Amino acid sequence: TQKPSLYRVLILNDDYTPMEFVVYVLERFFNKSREDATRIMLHVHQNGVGVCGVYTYEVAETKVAQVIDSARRHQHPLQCTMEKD
Ligand SMILES: [Mg+2]
Repeated sequence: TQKPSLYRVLILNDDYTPMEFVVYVLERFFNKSREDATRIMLHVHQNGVGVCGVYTYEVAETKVAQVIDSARRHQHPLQCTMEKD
């Protein structure tokens, strides 16, 4: 049997990226509702890290890349990474 092997995408808190931009990232790249995006945004602000979604490895890599691309082009240092789920 092929067991599941999925990967969670994380964002890390920083003191520079605006809250509104994080909500945007979550809505756009992780299909979060405004409320759910706000929820995750606040969790990351308070606790340092949060889960954006869980995907197959290649899809997780794609989302991490899209977030970093978007963040840097918007002049924000937002860190996005992935880990085995
Ligand atoms: Mg697990």
